[PDB]
Amino acid sequence: ASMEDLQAEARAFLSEEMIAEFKAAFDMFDADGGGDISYKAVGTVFRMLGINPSKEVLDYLKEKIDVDGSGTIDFEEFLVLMVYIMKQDA
Repeated sequence: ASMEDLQAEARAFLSEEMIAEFKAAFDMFDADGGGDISYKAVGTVFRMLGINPSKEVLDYLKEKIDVDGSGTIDFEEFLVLMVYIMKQDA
């Protein structure tokens, strides 16, 4: 599904500790320093946390989030992306 479907469900698909875990990588990559990181930054969050996305997801996330984003990607979108991976991954 698209971000529109995944946005609310994402936080429910994962456990609270997963959300808290991912927040660590988001916090360091916060480019605006407020709730917003770079689009490629979230893609890198995967690597640093041992998550391996498909080659298409890397570019996918950037453009999909860019439509709703304002030059950056929100914490929600960053969280949603993880979930999108967890679905395709294994």
